[PDB]
Amino acid sequence: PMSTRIAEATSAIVSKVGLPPTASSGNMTLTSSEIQRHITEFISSWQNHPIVQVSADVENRKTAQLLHADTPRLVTWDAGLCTSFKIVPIVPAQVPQDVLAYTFFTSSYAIQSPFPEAAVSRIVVHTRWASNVDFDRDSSVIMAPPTENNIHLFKQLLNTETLSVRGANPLMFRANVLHMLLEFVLDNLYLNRHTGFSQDHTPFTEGANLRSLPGPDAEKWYSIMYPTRMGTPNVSKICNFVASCVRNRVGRFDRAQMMNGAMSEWVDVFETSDALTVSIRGRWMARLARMNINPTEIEWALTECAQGYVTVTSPYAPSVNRLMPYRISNAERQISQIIRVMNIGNNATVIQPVLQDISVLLQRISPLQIDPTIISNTMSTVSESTTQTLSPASSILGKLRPSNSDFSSFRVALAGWLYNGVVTTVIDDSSYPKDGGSVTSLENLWDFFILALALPLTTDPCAPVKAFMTLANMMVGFETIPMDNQIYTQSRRASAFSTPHTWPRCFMNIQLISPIDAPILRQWAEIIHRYWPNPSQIRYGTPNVFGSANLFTPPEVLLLPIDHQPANVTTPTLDFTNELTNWRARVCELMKNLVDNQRYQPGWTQSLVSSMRGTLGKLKLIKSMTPMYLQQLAPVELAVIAPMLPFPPFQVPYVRLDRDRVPTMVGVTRQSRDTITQPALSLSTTNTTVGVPLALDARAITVALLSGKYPPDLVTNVWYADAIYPMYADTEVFSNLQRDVITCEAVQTLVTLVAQISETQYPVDRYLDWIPSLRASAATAATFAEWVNTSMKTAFDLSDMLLEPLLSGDPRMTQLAIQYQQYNGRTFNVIPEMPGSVIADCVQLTAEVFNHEYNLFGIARGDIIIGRVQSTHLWSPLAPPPDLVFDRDTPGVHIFGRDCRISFGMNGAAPMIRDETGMMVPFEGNWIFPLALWQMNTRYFNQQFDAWIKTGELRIRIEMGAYPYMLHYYDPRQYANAWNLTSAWLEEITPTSIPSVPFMVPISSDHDISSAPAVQYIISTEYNDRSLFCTNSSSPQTIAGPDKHIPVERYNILTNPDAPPTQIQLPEVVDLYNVVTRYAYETPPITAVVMGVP
Amino acid sequence: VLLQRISPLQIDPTIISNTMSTVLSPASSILGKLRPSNSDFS
Repeated sequence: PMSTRIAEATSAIVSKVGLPPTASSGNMTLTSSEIQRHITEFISSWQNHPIVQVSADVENRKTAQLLHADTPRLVTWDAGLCTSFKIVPIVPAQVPQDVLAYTFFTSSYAIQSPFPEAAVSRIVVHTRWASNVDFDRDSSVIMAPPTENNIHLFKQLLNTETLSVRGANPLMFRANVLHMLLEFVLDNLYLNRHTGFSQDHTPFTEGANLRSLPGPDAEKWYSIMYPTRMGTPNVSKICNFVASCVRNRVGRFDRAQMMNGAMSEWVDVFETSDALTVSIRGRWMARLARMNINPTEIEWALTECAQGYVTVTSPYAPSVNRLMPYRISNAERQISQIIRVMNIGNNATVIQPVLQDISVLLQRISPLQIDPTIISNTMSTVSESTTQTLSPASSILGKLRPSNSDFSSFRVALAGWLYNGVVTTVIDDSSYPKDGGSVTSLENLWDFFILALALPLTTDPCAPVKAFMTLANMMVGFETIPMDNQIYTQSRRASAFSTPHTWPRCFMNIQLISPIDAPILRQWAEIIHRYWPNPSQIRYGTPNVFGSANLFTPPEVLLLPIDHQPANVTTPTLDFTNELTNWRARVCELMKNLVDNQRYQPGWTQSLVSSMRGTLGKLKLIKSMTPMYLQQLAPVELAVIAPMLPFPPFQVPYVRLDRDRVPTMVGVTRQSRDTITQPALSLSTTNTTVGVPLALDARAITVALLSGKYPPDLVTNVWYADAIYPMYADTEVFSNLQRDVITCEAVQTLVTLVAQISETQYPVDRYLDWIPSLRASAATAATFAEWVNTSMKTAFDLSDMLLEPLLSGDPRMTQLAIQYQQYNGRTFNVIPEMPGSVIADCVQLTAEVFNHEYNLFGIARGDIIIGRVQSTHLWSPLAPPPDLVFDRDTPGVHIFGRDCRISFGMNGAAPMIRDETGMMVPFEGNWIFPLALWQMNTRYFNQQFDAWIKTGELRIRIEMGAYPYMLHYYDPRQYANAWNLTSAWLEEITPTSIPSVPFMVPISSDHDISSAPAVQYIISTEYNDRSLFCTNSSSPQTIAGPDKHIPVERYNILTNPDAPPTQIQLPEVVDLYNVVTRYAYETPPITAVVMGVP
Repeated sequence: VLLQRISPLQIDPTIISNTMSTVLSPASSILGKLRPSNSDFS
């Protein structure tokens, strides 16, 4: 096809290293090879262009992220009831039973119940099971009922080698649980929404205002939301619990009606909820409310940013309580700037598109335009004789045409002022003469003019020495100066003097250059010393709202290589009082004095000297407005553009010829070394240099300086007010700030979570130490960090990359700091302070609550005991009697774990296993085993212990610390044996996985029953029946089996009239019913409130 | 061969390429010299 044909042709036409050369590697017609050689020369000349060498048509994977970063979704609304724990019925209740009537139950009357009536009902975890959000976070935590297994939620992160459907490695339980809690917190990040109310017409409540959930089938939620609304006709447990509550806490009880005929700003409602998620959403709301701004401050920020050229208006009336979360702090801005600088290091192909975009913006906003016809006219009006064999006017006109005809090397040069910390715009090699030079040659003389007039625009800290070295390179043999050493002689290429250490002493101490032997070089040195441009500042930006992400410099301040003198008039016109015109005039005068030298004038003819003098005079008296623009209009445009920009200015101080404050290196850090534990000491040796050199063409810059004029009839304020308005309306400045906030929160939560499984230097409080964990290493930390990053991206829905620059290294011990060092060894550093992080705080809070309510998540703290217990009693295995539990502090108990040997018993002797104390004991008694001991010797232990556990007198307490459990409910009236399950578990134990522990639990029944023998083997040690909610709720009593009424300790604000409504005893128990605030704020776009007055 | 089979250390040259996030420059000459594509580390 045509695409590949074009590609092949282009490759064939176009396509045809640093190492020293080695000896190993008249009548001209027209010929194919003769054409080919010209084609090769042409294509090589094109390829050796500095702009072409770095130009690209499509952006790479990181320039797009740097320029157009995906905006995250901060504000989201939940319209349903906020909770995470639901009540599920495990076993159905016997509604038709012998000793009762079927009319006793309320279930026979189709009466709605806030709690599911059943023989046994437990409580599980289900994030957003009654929620009606608009944007759905893919993160979620779903727990199956404990009768069904849940092992698939604990084998996600690092269980890639289990080779079992129901197995999981115990050592990664902490790593999986931390990720589970992180997913819980990330899912429960929503703002409660006010939806609507309706006063009930029924006498159940005292005319309270109920709340209506959206959706078509909302009939069901009116019973779940208000437990104390149903009738109480029965002595059942549900009605007994309901009748003991307080009647006057249902629905709305506090509103804020700021405006008539408008939605209430916020309301407070009594409804079924979850204390943990209510607290989490309250913290999230507080974090967002700390970030709010109003239209008045938005107007002030926009006006100060625009410098008053374009106006802004804001309304003056009562508000509607809108959300503008855009304001952020300064530490977050500095951290984001550090990360942005870090991800761009020594590339030179990622920062160039930013410079191109800024140059395009400058070209679109600026009133100056480049017009090279002024030079053509002023050189056509030159007086010279025809008989001469070379003409300075034609020579300079031919030389002053840029290669590849591009003039984009001047706006980019201006845009490079904003970034001198990372980009050092230098003059390309091809601009310098091919081999030194010679003042006897007019073409080289013009090249020197171009180079000397174009050098001051660059940001290279070595242009002052490079210009002098260019002139010295030209004037060799004709005129000599003392150099430093034998390597950097007077003949060394001027482009090779880019290091401050290479500055010759004759350039500093001009007394070395003898005036009677090198007057021209002496004069050039004095001119460079006295007339180089002076730096200044512009004071851009608005720190009130946008912050100030400008480090190494005081806030709201931008530096400029050339000085700024503002203009007191709005109708400018040509004048020559400024550094650029002075520089041009002094260069022309120096050339004239060089021509008038008594050692040089006799070499030239009479007419050519006059022609050169006239050309120099016209060049010095040319009418160019570029110096005036650069002096007094360019800083204004730069300060206008700088604030709203996808990459804020990153600058280092400028120094004029003083090579004692020249910044040699600048570097960032991400990690710390060894035991240093202190950035102020780490940063000196744990940093990587950041920066690139960029090449430009001097001819284009010289043309731009020499030729540029304003429109014939312009007024500056009107022109800028026309050109600036469209830009200000776009307002993408606001979006970035949000991404910076989430980036800072992400890095802080990353370090906080890594501190849980690894050893770090930050002070971190840990709660999950009782859950077993492995010896974490760099690979484990990296994998955990990658999982955290993936979760925190799939939440907030970001397709770009975040925390990759920090995770490229070792994520165990991280830090953010920066450093730049002067030539004289002085070092300045910036170590931003770590701000707060609501996400990390909520994760820590969730871990704290999990420490007390692990049973809610299916984890059972403790360890199991294996031993035959044959009895007809009805106690539950998760609440065993104390007389069966033994531990290390019990007399007559053998403890194993260090080393194990089995001595087979011959001639009827009994086999013995060596206790770690040294003694050996038979296969009977009370033992203690670490889990790893059985895991490492599964097959050997099962063969020699099951035959004694099942029937003998062997009891083993396997120490775990944490384990998931699975429940089996049997019928007390009939026989039941658990040996099959208790042996399947032991068989399926593997050196790298253990299946869920099975627990055989009876079923409670109100009517008395006849019991049957029950044999069970595995029991727990400490209490684990916390997920149990109620037994025989529909029935009014429970006689046989484990029982408990509805937990009073949960519904505190109903069973305790004295307690205030807004109390949470959260770190121990969960209220499951508490007051929750419903907001009705609205979030409009900026331009819908803040206008611009075109 | 036996030591390679036993040793838990596995070698992937992608670490160097990821660390030197490039898109002659010194950051590219070194990456072209260490040749992070050959998997023969005998």
